[PDB]
Amino acid sequence: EGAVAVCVRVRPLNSREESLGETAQVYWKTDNNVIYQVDGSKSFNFDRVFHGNETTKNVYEEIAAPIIDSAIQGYNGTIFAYGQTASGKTYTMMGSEDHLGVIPRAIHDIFQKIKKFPDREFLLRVSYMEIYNETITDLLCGTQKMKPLIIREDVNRNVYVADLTEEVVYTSEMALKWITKGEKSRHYGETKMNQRSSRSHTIFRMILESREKGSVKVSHLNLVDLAGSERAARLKEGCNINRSLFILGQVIKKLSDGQVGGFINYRDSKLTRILQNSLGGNAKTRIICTITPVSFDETLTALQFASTAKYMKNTPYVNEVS
Ligand SMILES: Nc1ncnc2c1ncn2[C@@H]1O[C@H](COP(=O)(O)OP(=O)(O)O)[C@@H](O)[C@H]1O
Ligand SMILES: O=S(=O)(O)CCN1CCN(CCS(=O)(=O)O)CC1
Ligand SMILES: [Mg+2]
Repeated sequence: EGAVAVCVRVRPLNSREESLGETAQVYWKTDNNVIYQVDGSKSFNFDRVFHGNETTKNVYEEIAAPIIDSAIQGYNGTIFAYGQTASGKTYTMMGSEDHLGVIPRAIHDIFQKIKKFPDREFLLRVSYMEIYNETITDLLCGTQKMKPLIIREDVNRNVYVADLTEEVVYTSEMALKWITKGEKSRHYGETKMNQRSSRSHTIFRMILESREKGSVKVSHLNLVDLAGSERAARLKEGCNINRSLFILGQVIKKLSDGQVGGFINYRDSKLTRILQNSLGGNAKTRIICTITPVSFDETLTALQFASTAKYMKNTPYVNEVS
């Protein structure tokens, strides 16, 4: 099966002598596929832990590529980047020209792999949205900022954002051109109140469709870069909670504990309503939890959340429509 898999990626150290003069502290270490704390008794087991030396390419090839292949076969696939601000989420998901992230790699990979299937026909379209302060803005637009999450897909009642721009692309060059714009149009935002980046979620989605030479395979591939988890989580004001991150973890815990039907509060947040099907539904989900050794509380929180997600159960299948 392996419908749900979790891994951890550790941000490399720019040192071992540095900041707090002659040193800050390293609270975590990873050996084989376990991550334990320096001087403490907490340890965590994951079926894969990438160390500071391993490259985004390797993370992509081991984790993401199988999801892409599955997407091409008609399976819904979702991938999240979760972790503290500055732990490597965007580096892993978007990256640079020197070190392409998972999103651009997936695009290049998809266009190269559909060619290995001449008998069938391919239809691809992309979307790019941002979720901030409960409000959903379209990143390939002209100005209706806030859209609603409707349900009218009476074919299992699938969720969707009230007609958000969906652009048809034939080349990876065009796909990436939309990303670039979306990235840019992220700052005609910024000074509504900034570093809004570390406080918002972004979802890049690609809908794939295919047929031979009567039934059409249809799959949704969501690629998620979440908000900083330092604001994820009994308490008074001693931090600053992000509603979505909190509801995300709350929904994950319940699923891992055995709850279903309606004991799962997907509706208490936009994030969890939108990505509802990815949390215990009809998709292959993977979570990449980025961590930084020099952090203790934040790393601990993310590890607990990553650990809990290992036990989530999804039931994926091919989606062919008559
Ligand atoms: N695995 C890595 N290898 C080299 N540099 C990294 C790695 N992960 C993160 N960085 C660098 O660390 C800094 C933190 O980046 P970032 O991805 O923006 O954090 P986050 O998106 O989670 O808030 C960036 O300058 C980034 O290029
Ligand atoms: O700031 S964050 O966007 O991260 C999360 C806050 N936001 C509050 C409003 N709800 C949805 C209500 S409903 O639309 O389902 O009625 C989603 C989450
Ligand atoms: Mg970021």
